[PDB]
Amino acid sequence: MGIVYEHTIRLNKAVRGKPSKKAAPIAIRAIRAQVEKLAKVEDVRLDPSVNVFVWSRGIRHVPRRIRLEVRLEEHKFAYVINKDVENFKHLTTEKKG
RNA sequence: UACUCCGCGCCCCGGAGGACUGAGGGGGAGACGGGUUCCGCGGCGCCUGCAUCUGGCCGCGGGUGACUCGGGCCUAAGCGGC
Ligand SMILES: [Mg+2]
Ligand SMILES: [Mg+2]
Ligand SMILES: [Mg+2]
Ligand SMILES: [Mg+2]
Ligand SMILES: [Mg+2]
Ligand SMILES: [Mg+2]
Ligand code: NA
Repeated sequence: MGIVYEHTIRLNKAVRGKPSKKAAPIAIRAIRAQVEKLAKVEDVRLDPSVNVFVWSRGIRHVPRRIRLEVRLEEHKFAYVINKDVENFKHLTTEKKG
């Protein structure tokens, strides 16, 4: 039926309080949990594009913000895609389909 | 110093990303010692102080070619015989 979400996650907020030597894997787990909360599902599959974006600065200094693209797919699962944006000014959740 | 995503599973394999050993090497080869640990196929009963679909583990088959490389010859420090 084509239900697609658009959302941004603050990655620097999700690694507050954790050692910097494990920033990127912690960010991956935070992305998965937040997506499960947003899509009301339990099976989240991340595209390697978001993985590349998350690791683009090494293991310590993750990018500050990321804009995601969630498309829902009695066996429902969410597929997440990275969307590249020029700026995050005045960007909020959009619900399409 | 260290893993992550997807196929597929933190540990096997593949692709993509991120790192490390840093030419007195966690590289490439020999002497001594070990003695089949080497290779292919199959497997997880034991072991692989977590797991295992992995393995120097278990089963079945294979594998080392010299006129020119080394030993066999010479003699050293020595040893033996007379
Ligand atoms: Mg270095
Ligand atoms: Mg050799
Ligand atoms: Mg072998
Ligand atoms: Mg054996
Ligand atoms: Mg010769
Ligand atoms: Mg000869
Ligand atoms: Na690689």
